[PDB]
Amino acid sequence: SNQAKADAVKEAFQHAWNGYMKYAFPHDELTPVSNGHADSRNGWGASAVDALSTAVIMGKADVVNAILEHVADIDFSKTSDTVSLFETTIRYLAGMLSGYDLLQGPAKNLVDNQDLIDGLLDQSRNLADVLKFAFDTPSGVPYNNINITSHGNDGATTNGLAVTGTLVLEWTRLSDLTGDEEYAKLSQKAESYLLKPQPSSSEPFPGLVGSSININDGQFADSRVSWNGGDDSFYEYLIKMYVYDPKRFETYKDRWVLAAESTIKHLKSHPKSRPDLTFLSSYSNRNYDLSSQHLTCFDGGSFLLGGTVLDRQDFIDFGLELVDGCEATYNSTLTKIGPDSWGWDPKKVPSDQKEFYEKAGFYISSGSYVLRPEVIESFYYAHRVTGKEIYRDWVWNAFVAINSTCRTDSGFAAVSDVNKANGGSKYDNQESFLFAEVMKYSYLAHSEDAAWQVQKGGKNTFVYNTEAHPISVAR
Ligand SMILES: *[C@@H]1O[C@H](CO)[C@@H](O[C@H]2O[C@H](CO)[C@@H](O[C@@H]3O[C@H](CO[C@H]4O[C@H](CO)[C@@H](O)[C@H](O)[C@@H]4O)[C@@H](O)[C@H](O[C@H]4O[C@H](CO)[C@@H](O)[C@H](O)[C@@H]4O)[C@@H]3O)[C@H](O)[C@H]2NC(C)=O)[C@H](O)[C@H]1NC(C)=O
Ligand SMILES: *[C@@H]1O[C@H](CO)[C@@H](O[C@H]2O[C@H](CO)[C@@H](O)[C@H](O)[C@H]2NC(C)=O)[C@H](O)[C@H]1NC(C)=O
Ligand SMILES: *[C@@H]1O[C@H](CO)[C@@H](O[C@H]2O[C@H](CO)[C@@H](O)[C@H](O)[C@H]2NC(C)=O)[C@H](O)[C@H]1NC(C)=O
Ligand SMILES: O=C1N[C@@H]2[C@@H](O)[C@@H](O)[C@H](O)[C@@H](CO)N2C1=O
Ligand SMILES: [Ca+2]
Repeated sequence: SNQAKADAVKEAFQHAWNGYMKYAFPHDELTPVSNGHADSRNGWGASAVDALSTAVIMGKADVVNAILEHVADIDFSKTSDTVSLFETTIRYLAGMLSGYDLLQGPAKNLVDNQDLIDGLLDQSRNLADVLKFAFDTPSGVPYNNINITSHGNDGATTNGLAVTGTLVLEWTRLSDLTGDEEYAKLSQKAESYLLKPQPSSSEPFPGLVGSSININDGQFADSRVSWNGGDDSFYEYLIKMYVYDPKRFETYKDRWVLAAESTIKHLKSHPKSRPDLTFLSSYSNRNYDLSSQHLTCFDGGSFLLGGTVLDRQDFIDFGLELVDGCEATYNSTLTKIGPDSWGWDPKKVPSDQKEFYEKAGFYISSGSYVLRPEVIESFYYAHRVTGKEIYRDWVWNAFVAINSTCRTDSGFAAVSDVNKANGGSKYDNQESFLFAEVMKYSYLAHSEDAAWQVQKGGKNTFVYNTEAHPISVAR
């Protein structure tokens, strides 16, 4: 049953890994339609590193060894492109760190070469060392777009909320494993400005803050509140840091609880045509933006995690409502895959979507699907927290729809219109998170229990970074 399904996901992973190895390895990614390669992540082999934690969990030794051997020859000091501190941190840094915690722990019997495993930590350190100058600013808020050779930057005056608040988990984990406090100090200092917002007008409601921060003084530059892309990950890490080490980050939890409560009270929103559906809106100076993104669907999972860890049934209940809403965007389309963005503002319903809106509860703003995992991610937590089978089926239904409409001879491709036969047209693009997240959460939902699985209450020994890379908790 679930075993057969678990094997089905491993086949889909193997399928993409074979196509990647066949036409793109060691480049960052496979272009799934032309069977070529691309390097959108500085050329260190993003898809190989992002696939590591998933391969280890799936018990694929051959894949794990091939990746470890490539990690050994990476020179993180050379790249012809500018580097994103955020992208590099959540994929490469967390990816190697995850592999290390996994192979050194619950998966210790999977690989023989202990040198390739220790190399993961060494390379993680080398990577942080080449990037840390990004934090050398007046406030400590880093420049996200840097040139690692000249030490130059974007010239940017502000740094985004998510790009600033989604670094602490992996940089602190690096300090905890190396004994060198420098990494934790830098990221935590940048995070400090987000925990104590100034001006006070940048925090419209308790716990909800603006979307950008001034690099010079660390003050917020706007009061736009949102859980959408650009903001998302900041709130996610608030509660996750608490799970990582409740003794050191109790303060992060308090801030998350404030954010969670204000979100329920002010951002909660129901479509006119479907009062039974719940989505999150955006807020700016008293005005509400009645639209959301596939990216935002990570929210249900956040509420569920904090809910079970804090034993707050109200967060769990709200999280389930967010999960239902996102599930609604998936099962209402022709392909059974949800759109990249949608809206429910009665005054802006497109004429050609009027009837869709009346029955579904929303209209599609962008119908593309770029292999994102947020909806499956939240379905995964819903199942782990409630133990209900329905959420596991929703993961399966989504996986089959992706495998059926996105699959190509070499891998999986992004699609242009989830509300058209076969997804409209295929994009020649396969992001590394296909390996890291879509395949992992889909597999975990049907695989056996293990330390790396999300747990209820205070039993978690691993916490997932925003790219689905399991990191071992502190102590
Ligand atoms: C396509 O997407 C649809 C939208 O997500 C999805 O619809 C359903 O999805 C959920 C299916 O389980 C369903 O949620 C459940 O709703 C139960 C009934 O709700 C009604 O009664 C309650 C009274 O308490 C009212 O408050 C509601 O407004 C509504 O009138 C509810 O009993 C149930 O709660 C139990 O289970 C949860 C955990 O699963 C516990 O936490 C809880 O304590 C209860 O034990 C749960 O909330 C949801 O209502 C429904 N959505 C809508 C709007 O229709 C479709 O299933 C999906 N289609 C396919 C084919 O996949
Ligand atoms: C990062 O900064 C370095 C500076 O060392 C840039 O190096 C290039 O600078 C010029 C750009 O055309 C040319 O002189 C060479 O291409 C090269 N020379 C140096 C100084 O090494 C590099 O282009 C920057 N990275 C990018 C592409 O943004
Ligand atoms: C995902 O898609 C693949 C390919 O369409 C399915 O595997 C197929 O493998 C062969 C063709 O590629 C054939 O044997 C079948 O078309 C099919 N496999 C079976 C079941 O016979 C794969 O089953 C799909 N995954 C799921 C679980 O639906
Ligand atoms: O804006 C984004 N945030 C998410 C990330 O948190 C991660 O899930 C993937 O990089 C990818 C997944 O949808 N990310 C984005 O594009
Ligand atoms: Ca994420």
